[PDB]
Amino acid sequence: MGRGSEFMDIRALYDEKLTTPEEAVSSIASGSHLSMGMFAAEPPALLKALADRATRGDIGDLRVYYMETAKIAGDTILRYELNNRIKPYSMFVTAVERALIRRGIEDGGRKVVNYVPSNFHQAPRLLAEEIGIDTFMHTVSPMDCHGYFSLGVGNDYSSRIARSARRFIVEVNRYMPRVQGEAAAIHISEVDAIVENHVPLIEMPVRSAIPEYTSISHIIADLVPDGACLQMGVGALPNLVCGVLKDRNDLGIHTEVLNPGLVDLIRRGVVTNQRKTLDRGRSVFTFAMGQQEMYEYLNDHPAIFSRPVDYVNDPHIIAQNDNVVSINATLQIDLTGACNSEHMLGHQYSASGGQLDFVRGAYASKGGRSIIATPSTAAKGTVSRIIPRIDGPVTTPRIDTHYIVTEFGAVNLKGLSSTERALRIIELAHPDFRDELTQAAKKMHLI
Repeated sequence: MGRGSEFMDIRALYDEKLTTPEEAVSSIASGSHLSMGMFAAEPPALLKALADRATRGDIGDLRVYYMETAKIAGDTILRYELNNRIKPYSMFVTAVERALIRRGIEDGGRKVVNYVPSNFHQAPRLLAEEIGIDTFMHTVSPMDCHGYFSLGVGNDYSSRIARSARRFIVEVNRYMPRVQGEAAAIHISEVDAIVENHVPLIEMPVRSAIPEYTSISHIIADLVPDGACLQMGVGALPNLVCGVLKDRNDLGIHTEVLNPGLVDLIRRGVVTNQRKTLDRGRSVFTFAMGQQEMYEYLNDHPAIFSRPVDYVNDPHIIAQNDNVVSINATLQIDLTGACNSEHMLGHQYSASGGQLDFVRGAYASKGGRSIIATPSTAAKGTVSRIIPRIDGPVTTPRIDTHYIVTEFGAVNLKGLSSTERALRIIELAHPDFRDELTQAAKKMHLI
């Protein structure tokens, strides 16, 4: 008691704010803007109750602005049949949005995903200022004895929008790890409502590796210098690269997404972060995806530190650490060195540039390298992933590409002419396609 008593009585605050999912979402207004955490921080009990509210016809024209979708939202508020009531304003297209978009196309070209072109690293400002969010919902770790929850596997734009939204509703889950980070700790006085739902976090499914990943993982590993400061994506290929780096020492992490491969390097003592200029001694990420083993390991880990995406994905921030290595996958590379990492839904849905922040930052890092990698073929070797020209907006502009890698080798494109690029890229294609690519290159007057 005494001054600040409102702040201090946390058990009383908790009891005032604790409620059911149904009541927590009952006050969200038709016509308003809502956002939520990324991937595993999408709150399932709240989203189910919100979807049920829409099914009953008790809310309409609700815009949901979000990124990095999980099945959690995918099977509740974003279900196709609710699309006239809960309007997806996706700032990032994933498999969930592609399934919606395809369904809309079949239904006479119905527009069902309202795509919001945006720079990933600008998402917090975009959401808080340009767009405006009225309600924010996020899964959190349990309240500690000082009255704080943690955003856990999230930081991204969530740490800002949790404060800028008029109403912040949390879903307490003991399976959510308690994570240290910039603005990752949320005091109970900053929360408007609480529901409790203790269930395992959603997992990124573990994908079977393809044979090509073995050579690629070794080519990539040989380009990782001593003291490297790593960023990588998710999937079997990144995990394999981390596997080859198991014998290294004094590596750092400053990554968009924290994944199981990177966390394994932390566990093994490979990653020390002692050579980083920023956040020395700590692994930095803006959100985390993985499986239960990883999520449990993150709990109360003192050498892991989440940061908001406008810091993590700022190329100027990224480049202040020496020997940055950025490792990104792509789906296609063309003979000019442009890369395309998105599945084809036509031209209407362009890249977020989240990977491109690290292509840029890595090249600017002193001793840094950006690596973009792909198997040279798909579909049982019948389709080339090296193609003459990418049609539609590319993910990595050819002026930005640094290193590219296939199972046949690596090449640094910086400073090479179109002709020099085409000749070198053709040699990274599978031999079955080199003749066809050479002819196309000639017809295009690239060579």
